[PDB]
Amino acid sequence: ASPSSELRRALEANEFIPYYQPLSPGQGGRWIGVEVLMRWRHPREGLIRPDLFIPFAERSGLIVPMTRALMRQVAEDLGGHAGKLEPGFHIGFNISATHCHELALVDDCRELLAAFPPGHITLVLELTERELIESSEVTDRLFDELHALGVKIAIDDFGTGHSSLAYLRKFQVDCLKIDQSFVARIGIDTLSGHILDSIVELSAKLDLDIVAEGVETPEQRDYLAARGVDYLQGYLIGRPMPLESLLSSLTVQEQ
Repeated sequence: ASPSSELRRALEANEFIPYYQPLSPGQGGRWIGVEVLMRWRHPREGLIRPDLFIPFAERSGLIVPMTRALMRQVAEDLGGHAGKLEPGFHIGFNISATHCHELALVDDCRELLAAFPPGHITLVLELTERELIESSEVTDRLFDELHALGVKIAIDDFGTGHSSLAYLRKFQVDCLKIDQSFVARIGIDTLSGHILDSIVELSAKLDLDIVAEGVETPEQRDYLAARGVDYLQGYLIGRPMPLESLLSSLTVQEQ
């Protein structure tokens, strides 16, 4: 048995499915976007979450075709339902380091955007700080071309001092993620609060949007809103859901 060939078989069989996790405004109201998460609907094992297979897919060299198929599925799922998405609706993907080392990502982005009316959605790609520090002329050109399409870049796993500020400024990143681990310690740990404030401070300095992850309680939501955090996701807003469930909820909010 070859794990690599099994991943290829699964991709051919359309077993990698988009799940959609809603994003809510910090101050509440109708969803302003979704973050797309790749699940494996395995016929024997059931539904497998991406942390259990994406790292291996990256090692195998298959992550880019998998992400491409995901982006194509999203276009087919949502391109016909623009009337249920308020103009400017965010669609987010986690992009692998290898995908950032190639210019094909620009074509992949252009294609997804063409499935919606012009300007109707905002595509958001989520990267790590490593992709900015370990950058080349290819990176410069990629981000430039993505930005000209109207694509936004969100960064996780970043430092908040002057060193990190230089990278974020050079590449004109658009958003910062607050990791769930910080959100979970709201009201429990003073240091975590100080870290969270440092992230908010860096965002203010560079005029970045902030997305907070793992928002599970009204306390957490209110704490984050008080600091002007733009977007929230987590159990309080909703778990990642299949298309059928997303369309049902969007129909309701369209009210």
